[PDB]
Amino acid sequence: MRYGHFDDAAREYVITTPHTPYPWINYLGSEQFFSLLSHQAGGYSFYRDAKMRRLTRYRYNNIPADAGGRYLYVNDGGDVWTPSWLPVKADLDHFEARHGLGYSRITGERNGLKVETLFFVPLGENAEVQKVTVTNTSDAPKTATLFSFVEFCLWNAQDDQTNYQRNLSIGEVEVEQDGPHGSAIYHKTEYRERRDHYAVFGVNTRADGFDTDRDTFVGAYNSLGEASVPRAGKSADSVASGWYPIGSHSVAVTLQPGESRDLVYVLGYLENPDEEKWADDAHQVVNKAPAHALLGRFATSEQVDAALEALNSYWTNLLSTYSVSSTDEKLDRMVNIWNQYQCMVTFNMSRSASFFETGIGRGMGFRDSNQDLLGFVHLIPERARERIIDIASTQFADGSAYHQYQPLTKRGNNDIGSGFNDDPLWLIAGVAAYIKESGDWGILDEPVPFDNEPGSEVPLFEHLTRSFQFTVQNRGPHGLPLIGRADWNDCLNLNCFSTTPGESFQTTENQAGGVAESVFIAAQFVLYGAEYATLAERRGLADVATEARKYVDEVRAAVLEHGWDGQWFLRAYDYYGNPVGTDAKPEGKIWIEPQGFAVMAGIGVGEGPDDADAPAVKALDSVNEMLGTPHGLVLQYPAYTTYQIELGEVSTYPPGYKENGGIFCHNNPWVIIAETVVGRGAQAFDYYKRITPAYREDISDTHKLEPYVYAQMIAGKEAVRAGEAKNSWLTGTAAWNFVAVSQYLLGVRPDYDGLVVDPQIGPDVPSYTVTRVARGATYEITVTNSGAPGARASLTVDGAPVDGRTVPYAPAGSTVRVEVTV
Amino acid sequence: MRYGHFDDAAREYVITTPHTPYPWINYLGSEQFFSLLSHQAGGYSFYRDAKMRRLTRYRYNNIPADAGGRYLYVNDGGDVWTPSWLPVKADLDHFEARHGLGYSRITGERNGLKVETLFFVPLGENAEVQKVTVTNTSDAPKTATLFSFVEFCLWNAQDDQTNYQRNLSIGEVEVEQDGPHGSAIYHKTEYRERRDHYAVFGVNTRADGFDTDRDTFVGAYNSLGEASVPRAGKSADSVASGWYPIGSHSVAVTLQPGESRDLVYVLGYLENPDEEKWADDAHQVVNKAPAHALLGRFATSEQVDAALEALNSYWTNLLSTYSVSSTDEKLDRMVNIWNQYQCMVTFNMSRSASFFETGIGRGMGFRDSNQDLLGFVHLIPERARERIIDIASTQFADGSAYHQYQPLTKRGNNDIGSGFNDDPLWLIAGVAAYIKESGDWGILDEPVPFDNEPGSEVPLFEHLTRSFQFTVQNRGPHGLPLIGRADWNDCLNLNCFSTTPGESFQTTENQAGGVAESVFIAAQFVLYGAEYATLAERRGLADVATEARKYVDEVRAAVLEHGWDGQWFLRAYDYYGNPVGTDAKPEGKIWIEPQGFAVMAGIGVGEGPDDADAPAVKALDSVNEMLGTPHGLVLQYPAYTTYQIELGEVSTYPPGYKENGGIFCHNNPWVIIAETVVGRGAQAFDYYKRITPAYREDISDTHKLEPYVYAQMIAGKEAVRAGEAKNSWLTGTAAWNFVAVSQYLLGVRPDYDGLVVDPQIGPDVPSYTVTRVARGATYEITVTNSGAPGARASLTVDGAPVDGRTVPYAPAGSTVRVEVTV
Ligand SMILES: OC[C@H]1O[C@@H](O)[C@H](O)[C@@H](O)[C@@H]1O
Ligand SMILES: OC[C@H]1O[C@@H](O)[C@H](O)[C@@H](O)[C@@H]1O
Ligand SMILES: OC[C@H]1NC[C@H](O)[C@@H](O)[C@@H]1O
Ligand SMILES: OC[C@H]1NC[C@H](O)[C@@H](O)[C@@H]1O
Repeated sequence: MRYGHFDDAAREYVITTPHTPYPWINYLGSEQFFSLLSHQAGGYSFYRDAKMRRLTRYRYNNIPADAGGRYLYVNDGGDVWTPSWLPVKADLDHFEARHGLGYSRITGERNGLKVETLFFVPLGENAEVQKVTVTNTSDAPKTATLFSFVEFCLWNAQDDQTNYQRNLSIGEVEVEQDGPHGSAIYHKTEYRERRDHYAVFGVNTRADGFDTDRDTFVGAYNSLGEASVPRAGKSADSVASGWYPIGSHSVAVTLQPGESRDLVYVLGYLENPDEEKWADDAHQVVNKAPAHALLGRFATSEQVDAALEALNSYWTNLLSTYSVSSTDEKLDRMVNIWNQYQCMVTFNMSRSASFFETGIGRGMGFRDSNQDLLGFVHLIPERARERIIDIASTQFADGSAYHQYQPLTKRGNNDIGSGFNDDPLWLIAGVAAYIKESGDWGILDEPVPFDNEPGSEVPLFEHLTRSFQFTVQNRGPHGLPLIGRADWNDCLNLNCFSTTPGESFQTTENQAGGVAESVFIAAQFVLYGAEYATLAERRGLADVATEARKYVDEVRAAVLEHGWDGQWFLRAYDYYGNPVGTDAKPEGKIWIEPQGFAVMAGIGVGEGPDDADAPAVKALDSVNEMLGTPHGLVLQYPAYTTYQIELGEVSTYPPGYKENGGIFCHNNPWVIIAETVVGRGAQAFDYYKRITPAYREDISDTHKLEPYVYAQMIAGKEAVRAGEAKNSWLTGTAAWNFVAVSQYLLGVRPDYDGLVVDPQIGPDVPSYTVTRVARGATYEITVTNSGAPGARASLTVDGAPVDGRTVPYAPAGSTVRVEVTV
Repeated sequence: MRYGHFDDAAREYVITTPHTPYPWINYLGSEQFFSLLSHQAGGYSFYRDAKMRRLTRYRYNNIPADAGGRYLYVNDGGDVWTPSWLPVKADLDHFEARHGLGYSRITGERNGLKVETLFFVPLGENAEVQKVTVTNTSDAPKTATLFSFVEFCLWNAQDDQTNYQRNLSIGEVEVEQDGPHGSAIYHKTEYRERRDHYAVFGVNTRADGFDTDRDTFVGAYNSLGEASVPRAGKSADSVASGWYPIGSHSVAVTLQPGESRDLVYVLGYLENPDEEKWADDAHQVVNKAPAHALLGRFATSEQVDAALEALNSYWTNLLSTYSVSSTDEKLDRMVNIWNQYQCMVTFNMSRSASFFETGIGRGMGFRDSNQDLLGFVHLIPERARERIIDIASTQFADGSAYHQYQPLTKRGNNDIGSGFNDDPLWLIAGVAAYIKESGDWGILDEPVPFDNEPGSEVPLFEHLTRSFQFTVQNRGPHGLPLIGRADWNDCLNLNCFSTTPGESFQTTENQAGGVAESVFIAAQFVLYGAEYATLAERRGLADVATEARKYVDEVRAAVLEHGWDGQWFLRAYDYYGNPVGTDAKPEGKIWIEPQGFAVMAGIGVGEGPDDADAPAVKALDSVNEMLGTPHGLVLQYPAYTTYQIELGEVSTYPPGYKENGGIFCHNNPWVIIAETVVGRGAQAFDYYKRITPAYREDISDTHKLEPYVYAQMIAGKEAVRAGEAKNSWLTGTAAWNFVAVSQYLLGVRPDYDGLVVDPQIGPDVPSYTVTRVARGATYEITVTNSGAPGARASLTVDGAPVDGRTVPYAPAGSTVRVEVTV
């Protein structure tokens, strides 16, 4: 039922068994170098780009899962074991993995020898550091040999897995047994030609021996768990020539009773200017200057400790912007630690690389990285700022955009499709969230190219004009926006009609013509068009702003007139003008996306929570009856049981999975916020709980996946695996639940001209205090909360009552005490 | 060392240990459905296309190599083992694997139970059949449980290994324990949607139980060697929902001493008409009729035995066209069995799918499948006719062509680049060989589209015109052919200048302009331009033929005037117009390709073998001294030790591998042929022996790969791994060495109007007889061969002498007796 427990004071999740339901990972690094690290040391690392600069190899869908990562074989008297458990799977007297913020510790103990490894990526460094502590826990002296192991990737991860006819002949290493700080191995494939970068794997000691060739170290016919070298007790000292390069060092250790030793291993990513690639005039020997420097920065324990403390200080400081103290310690741990930590990861990774996303085809999604901003702008505004410029530079002059860009190059590509008509409006979403947060109006003036074209620069604001005008000029017969390839739901392809197997719905060519419309984009246009009009007003553009609110008006009125089914919002009109998401159809009656997003947009809001005549209220009640489950809200009901050619990808999933009846968690917080907008705090918070890691920890054997982060997808009611998650970690659910909980449930949300304090969470959290730093000042917000249905807040500020729920921004350096009664 | 032996009478290679240096595979099937089967039962199967219809999953670069395939776990009173040895690796009393023609047989014995499995793909079937015979070889009764196992792939092999974020939720199966002939499992992923196909895995008996979920069968934390289910002794009857579908049946047997039992397993690929996909109106249950009909065609051992006998008769028939009886049993087994079998494999596979080619990026290559025709035309000429039509249909109107086509759709693509200028001329090579073989002049009238455009058809001959004109109208400043992206050598990229890492030289954009020319294409053009001339004269195209010979003469003169270095032929002019492959540069002084091919074209051939002044002789002596290793001839010398930006991919390989000083065996037969042209039989035969599998069997530990088929590359003298092969099976070396030995060494080659008999093999083959069927007549050719340098045959035919070396074709039905004196 549980496989570990949170450690709130340490900011760690503690895994107390190797035998979890699935591999459970951490991400190390927050800047430009990243590692996937499972609780069994499986995973890999990459610089900037998981497809293009992957340092170490990892196999998806391996048998068993996650047999492959950073291993340390201990040979004690002929007995070989690994403290990560896998691959050898020797009985351990004690095992524990601690996943922390930017680091993890994995401990195994066997027959009087305890081996603990601290893994992290140091701030400022493109390296993964491991600090090993071997301890004699027996009453007698003890000796052992330790064999380190890492398997290299040949940089291009797609090439590495497919192009052996070339790549088995190109692997190249160097060995440096007597370096300045210890022993090192260089992985230097293709440095001969166009690469200016190599990898290093070294230790802060003169190793007894080494191995660079996988086949020699593992042995023929053997798995990682039977590697010949550790069993033999002595390195072969292999020098790779093609095949499969690895990094491994042997170190002999001797320990008195109770005595320990630290060893420091470093996996690094090094570059040289072209001028300085080589150490020799013949150009055969890599220039090792930067690696000697890197290894010198991690030559001692003290230096590792000092970096782990700077990393802890960096996390303390990131988490100082938004905190809560409440009566619900699960709510608290989510808000203060886990949900913000995940937001940092998604900002960096988008949907690119996890234990489910393979870090090949997906780079940095236009819609996804825009939505990640919403959860990230409060953490490091300046990096959010630059991300906005990078994303907007992949937009086209007509307002549409590349659906994603390649992280190394910042260039758009069509590798997972083009012409998704929801994409343009998300850019407004992210900019609005950024300006509300930081107040940096001058970003609107930043010159930004179209599709990276030298000389095409216009102000960022003009880019938002192109997004807005894209929708206004791409409406169909009902005044709703044309959907194109798909909207937010990638599997709703109304211009597709595909009969050909094995061509991606995402990528396959679309039919010209038709009248296919999205009720979802309409709700999105209403929400974010209003935001754009506001941006325009601030810029003194009264002509532009006026026209804009008119269009918003026309589209709102189109949603009530032509997008309302009777008890919920319509989903779409197909190519031929048929309604999708109507009670008139047998399957796919109600789809969740327009319900939450329409009501978020104020569409169909009546007199209050108990205004039973109001579309918003009918919509949400229907969401509740027809879509709700103990695990969250399923995307549509009922799921499709046969292929519907005119809807594209959606009906191709078996019922209850992904977009065909799955709980697609990213869209539940839309419903959450909808319910707070309508004044049903209690129900809003209920939905929050159903999908939130801290609340699902007690059902770990059912969720299966990491119990400390949101997943993309939980199997829905119509699936035999109801409650089982897939695709953990990399989901917009993280940014969107942070919004929901922080800004609409706890109620604290930056606006243009003040801080909105508008609790709506219902009776299960009767008091809390939020600490929010906003525009240089600190708001202490003490909330006493009846939870009464429909009841909203009154504020007194610094001893004096104020009107409404917006506290105008105090000057930098202030502390403002706001007293809240709901 | 050796790890087995040839069995000529059985036409098998006999592997006597599991512990080979590398997995050794056979190919099953010769029609539309194929299996890669290793001596450990490893590999996978596909229908028509390895990328788009892969039935079963295989992991390239697994640890260990080749742990996944068709396994049969035996649980004998709790002991679990596999007769394939992998994956359980339990100690076997006896092991043997026999690779034969379209079948293999693998036998494993442990603790009084012998388990023999016969694998093949039957004629006219899309299925892999296994016949399993279990024998009690002990002196006491036995009870054992047999668990079969295969792991499905989700059809699209690329999506399977990269698109988990979708595909983990789409896997579906149906289980039929009580079918008409036994138990069956249906793998039907995506049948719900666009696929009209599904796989079956069945046994000819009612199974005790089954399994369809991989995780349940294998167990958490377990590899395939530690599978839980067989260890537990009973199936878990698991029914997959997503994740990893498998096919598995359990069958308990009880055997008295010396008793045996047969079991027939079938892995079938089935299709239904769209109107007939579903058993039920609700469209939920697959229509099983064709799967029931398939299982019924293999419900008995008798039915298997008959099919295997028909497969034998089919091969005996294929091999009845060319054979030799000589004093060299190594030569004979290559000419009679192995090289012809290989030629059928290359005709079918091109270069897409092997244990090195991943069946992903590569489909059927234009140059590749054209050149394969040279060694396949005599086997099944009607299939070569169709193949020529399929190829020519991927050609553009300007005469240039798509570099390869998708096996499933027959439509060309640029996935591995475009604008390889040697491509167009290979079309003529293929048609010339085919017509010489068959005399089917009518093929030149076949209407053939460009780029498959309906309505674009012109006669085949007209395609050849376009090929010929392409080269005429693409010459540089020396009158030598413009190189384009590359010629035959994919890595000689003169229009490239890439400094961006990670980007394929094959697909990356090229510079317009410069003056880069290829001596190889020049030689190629002289050789095949001449055939083109001949075909135009015979179509009655006098002026065209005259014009064609004029062009050939210019290009021949240009080779001698501008493509000559002094002691060898030049390789090329670079973008700047500088010579490539000259003694004036320090690396890449001499390249093999234009040496073999210019001399085959007759360029610089003098008065005889002893004329030291003929450029052909000098060229070939330079190739001997500079390129010769005891493992074959390296591509160029010295190999490049630094990246040469003007040359492309070539210098990106470490010295001695692939195109940078590897023995690229495909170009070795060109030198073999060349040598026979100058009358140096002994040396030509020497070169043939150096790379030929039967002669390298005695160095199996050095070669490492299959000792019965040619490999693409043998590491060169500048490699640390000198003599170790990579990329076995799929190589043009098969067809080119067949051409060399059958036609130039042994000397029996079809021409347009008679059969040329021109032995040039030197004194190691003093006497031999060739039985050649050509144009429905059998030629019995008896050769007394002095092997004396430059000595050339004279003939008598049916007791009467004739002039020169061409025997006019006798009419169908006759036996012609040719007595040959050299
Ligand atoms: O695309 C196929 C080509 O790839 C190159 O990288 C290899 O060196 C060539 O041997 C091969 O012909
Ligand atoms: O290309 C990415 C898209 O792939 C589809 O196969 C999935 O159903 C979507 O969830 C995903 O957004
Ligand atoms: O289709 C829904 C959803 N699939 C998952 C994708 O990452 C996201 O971009 C998309 O909005
Ligand atoms: O580059 C030489 C050679 N490499 C291997 C390819 O399959 C072939 O088409 C090419 O000619």
